[PDB]
Amino acid sequence: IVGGTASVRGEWPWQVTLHTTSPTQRHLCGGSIIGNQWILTAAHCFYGVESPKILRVYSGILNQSEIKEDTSFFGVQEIIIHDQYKMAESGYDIALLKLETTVGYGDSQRPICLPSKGDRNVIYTDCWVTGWGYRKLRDKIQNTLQKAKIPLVTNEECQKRYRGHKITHKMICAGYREGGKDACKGDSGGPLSCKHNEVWHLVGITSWGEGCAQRERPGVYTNVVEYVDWILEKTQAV
Ligand SMILES: COC(=O)Nc1ccc(-c2ccnc([C@H](Cc3ccccc3)NC(=O)[C@H]3CC[C@H](CN)CC3)c2)cc1
Repeated sequence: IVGGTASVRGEWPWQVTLHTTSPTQRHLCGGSIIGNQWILTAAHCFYGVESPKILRVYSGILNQSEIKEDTSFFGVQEIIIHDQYKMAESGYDIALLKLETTVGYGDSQRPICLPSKGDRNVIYTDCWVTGWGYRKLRDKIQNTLQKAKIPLVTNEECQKRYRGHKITHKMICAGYREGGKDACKGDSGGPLSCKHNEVWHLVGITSWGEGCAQRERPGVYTNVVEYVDWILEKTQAV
């Protein structure tokens, strides 16, 4: 996160750090708890990931230094990538991780509500992007979870900023015209959380952008409302 500040412990209790064990253990992507055995994240996180066996989901983490070999984590039973996904820039950048065990909800770890289909018309004015990603183009993964408040931008405005790309209605953009605050490397897969009627909703999944916090280059996110039926298809399968 560029231009953000340290989060307080328990502030984003749906935020997870997805680690890979191959070749060595390191933070791979962000993710969000959406159900007791479900993590919603970005499909691009799994490029070259051959098996869910190398993955570890850590919930209730503020600092990456809390993670040692004796730290508990959730194993991943299954990686579900949207079957229309080709690359982040073309959309369908959404994946579900089915966990091997059940997340016990509490003050440090709980789910974020998905957006309502009826709420596709609501104007979100209090949106935050969170993650352990870089604070500048060439940096390193941060120890403390960062947060930044970012305004949502219309798709017409986002399309003007991305000449040569196709910004679809299954994408949502967020950023300041002058830049300064944005997601950066290592934040991908994490949430874009918006507060509406005292309830936080998972509005976006951090996906892609041209650089980090550049003027007239907003962060591009998977527009979660457009995938509610796909999430329910996968999580409520009989
Ligand atoms: C010690 O562990 C350690 O260093 N981990 C670690 C370090 C660096 C990265 C990283 C590097 C470069 N790109 C990314 C991802 C894409 C990806 C995801 C997973 C694997 C490979 C690529 N893309 C982004 O985050 C975007 C989001 C939207 C933004 C909008 N302005 C622009 C940047 C991550 C990940 C983990």
